[PDB]
Amino acid sequence: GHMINYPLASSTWDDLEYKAIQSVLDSKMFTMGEYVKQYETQFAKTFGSKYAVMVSSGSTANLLMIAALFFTKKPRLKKGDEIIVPAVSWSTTYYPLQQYGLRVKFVDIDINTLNIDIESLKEAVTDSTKAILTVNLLGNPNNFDEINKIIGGRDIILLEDNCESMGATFNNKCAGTFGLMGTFSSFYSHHIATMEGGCIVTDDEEIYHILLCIRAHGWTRNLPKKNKVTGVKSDDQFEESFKFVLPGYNVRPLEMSGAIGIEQLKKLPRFISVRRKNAEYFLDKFKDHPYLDVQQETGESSWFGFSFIIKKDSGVIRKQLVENLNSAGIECRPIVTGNFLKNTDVLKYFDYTVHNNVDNAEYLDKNGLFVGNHQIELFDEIDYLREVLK
Amino acid sequence: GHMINYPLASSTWDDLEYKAIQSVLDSKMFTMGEYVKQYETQFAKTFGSKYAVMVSSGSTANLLMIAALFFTKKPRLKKGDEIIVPAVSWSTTYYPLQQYGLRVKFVDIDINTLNIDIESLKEAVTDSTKAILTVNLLGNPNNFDEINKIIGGRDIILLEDNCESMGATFNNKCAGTFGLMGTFSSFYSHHIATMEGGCIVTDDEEIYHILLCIRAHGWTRNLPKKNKVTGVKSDDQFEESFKFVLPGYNVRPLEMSGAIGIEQLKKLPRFISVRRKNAEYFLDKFKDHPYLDVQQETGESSWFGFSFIIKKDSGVIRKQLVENLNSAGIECRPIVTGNFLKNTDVLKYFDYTVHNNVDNAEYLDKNGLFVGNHQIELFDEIDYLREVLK
Ligand SMILES: Cc1ncc(COP(=O)(O)O)c(CNC(CCC(=O)O)C(=O)O)c1O
Ligand SMILES: Cc1ncc(COP(=O)(O)O)c(CNC(CCC(=O)O)C(=O)O)c1O
Ligand SMILES: [Mg+2]
Repeated sequence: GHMINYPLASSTWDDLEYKAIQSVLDSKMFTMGEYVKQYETQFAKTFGSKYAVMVSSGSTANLLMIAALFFTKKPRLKKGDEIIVPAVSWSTTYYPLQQYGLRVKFVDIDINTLNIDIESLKEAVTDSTKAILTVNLLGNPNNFDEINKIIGGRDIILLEDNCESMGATFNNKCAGTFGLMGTFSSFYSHHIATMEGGCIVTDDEEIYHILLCIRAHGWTRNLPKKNKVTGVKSDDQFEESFKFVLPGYNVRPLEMSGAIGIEQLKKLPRFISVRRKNAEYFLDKFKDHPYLDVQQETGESSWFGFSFIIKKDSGVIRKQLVENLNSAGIECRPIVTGNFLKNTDVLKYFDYTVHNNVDNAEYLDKNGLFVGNHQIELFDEIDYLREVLK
Repeated sequence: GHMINYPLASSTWDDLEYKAIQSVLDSKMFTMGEYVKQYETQFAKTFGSKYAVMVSSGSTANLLMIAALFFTKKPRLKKGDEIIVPAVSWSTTYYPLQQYGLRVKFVDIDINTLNIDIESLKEAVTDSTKAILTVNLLGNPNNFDEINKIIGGRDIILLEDNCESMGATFNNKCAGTFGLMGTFSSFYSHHIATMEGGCIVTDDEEIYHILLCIRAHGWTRNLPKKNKVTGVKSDDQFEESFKFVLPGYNVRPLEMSGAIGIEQLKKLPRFISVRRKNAEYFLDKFKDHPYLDVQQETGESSWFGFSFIIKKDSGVIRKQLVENLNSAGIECRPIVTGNFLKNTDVLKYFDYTVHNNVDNAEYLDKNGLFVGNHQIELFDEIDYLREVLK
């Protein structure tokens, strides 16, 4: 089976977005400008954060997020610092840690939530832990309350990779706003899509400043006269426009993406709505499934897609399932990357350690799968899927 | 709101580019794909390189260019390794060196060509030198023949930042193809423009493959069955498609840029021809300027723009010239960034050293200025310029 009728991805666009590109074309201004800024403003508003910075991708968002910590007047991070992460996530969640010389401490996930295992996190955290980098998997937010209990008020930075859970909420607060900084992705087929695109949110003005700076050449052009980076900008452009203060990058997003994001954000409430209705329907259909477990929701998940974990001693073979789905026209993939720890070749480059074991991650790596969720009603696709997975 | 008699920049697009953008819309495939691939083939073919890798910007081309060196089966670079660079260039030429923990050795420029001072280089090179990162300034190529004499068999890697000199040639050879790798930029107002964009060229297959991997998640999806990173790609999709082997990034370009890029390459030759003809005229007008020195051409420059250095013992103050230019409706700027070494703040982060001195760079910093060159005839503009600069 190779004929796909129930795909993982689909378009979130309509006329409005095409018109938006048009507006850009007419403007003949393609470099990051007005729209990006407007986009950022609404973005922060939408999620309930003070600041938001748009970047080229969710991956680059992650990059700047980590980097930023090295540049505070009083650097918040230092080479060799210990950072805790879950064993399951996207590759670019981990790379920047390596690229910045951090010591990475891996923590197993919770088999029901798919998020970091709270119990293990409990023990994993020590006096050496400088930061915790959480990942809201597949739309499901982490239990921040519990996380917070662990920190117990210490000076441990909390960070969030919210690339898969835009719109998710916990305790009424938007996922991605819990940490010092939160990242998002607007890549094709995410809660929203801007072709390629990412964002970083924060309530910290210094960090905010740093970001603006590191996003583009390490210059002061995007900074305000009075800023937390250089204090006060010289009034001499010949000089001013040509000074570099931080070792940054060029990860500016395109104006087009910004203009598109604007249209997309307006639709967000509806997208979340549909996705959630679909999930409700799904949970109901798969409630007592004989050999598959579904993701256990925390707070209000933005249900990026649907995960399945073959029940222990169910004798079910992932391979057949997959075959079966495909033959039926259902597209499927591993749960993200599966157990990240399997990537031995890339790990060679990391300075890392594993807390305890990553048993659950290993199980998932072998018995997990996932099908798409859309901002479109999938009742019928769901009935069929249930039919197939008998 | 403009009111410019002589702009630094201009658009290089016509209906063709707009047409290309339309074509992509219609295709509904916005993520890097066919167009990008077509572009790369055309690109390599155009400059005489075996391979080309399109990236999100010239800046990221640079980044990947440095990074790739650490991933060869037999790593070409390691932390602490010494790399030589000229004192004048864009900030993104430098950051990656810092980001990879290399030991930076700044070398002064030649006040005439504006490129690295060949004589100092000779002196700067030691057995500790691992690589030389050259920069082709403002369209002017370096004298590779001499540099080559300098390397004299030794195992020193030659690199090129060709972001300002697309189209330049030396000894019948295209700038960017001299070093193991070469970087290019297609940002607004370059020789070609794709909104944002970069490219890396190479004749090395292993490097080529490394680049393919790190550009996009450090995965294998863009790698051939038989490739130099993993050797042979599994046939199992649910597995092979989710494997990470190198710590890269997500610096993919948009399918759109590649589409635009395709059209731009065709126009490239004329663009170059027009700029060179402008240069020819400019030179005749300024060749014997009483107080201004012009750029000394090496090989066949692609004349990115027109540089001027106030002659020593002239009694002419830069500040006053700028004022005049400006009141005259003539846009001017510093030569690139000027003396990079003046950037004390950002230097704090570097492991660097300065060979001898950067007197030339310091001179240029206080005495140089730059005016635009375009792919449109500027006869009248040049005349006016000469009039203002009486
Ligand atoms: C946990 C996590 N972090 C970061 C990212 C990435 O953001 P971005 O894609 O804009 O770099 C993703 C999404 N991962 C992917 C991989 C697919 C792809 O980018 O081709 C996604 O955005 O779909 C992710 O799931
Ligand atoms: C030597 C050199 N390296 C790298 C770059 C950068 O390529 P890119 O800009 O696509 O990241 C430039 C151009 N420098 C500038 C600064 C102006 C700007 O980016 O707004 C250019 O793109 O013209 C450069 O001159
Ligand atoms: Mg004319």
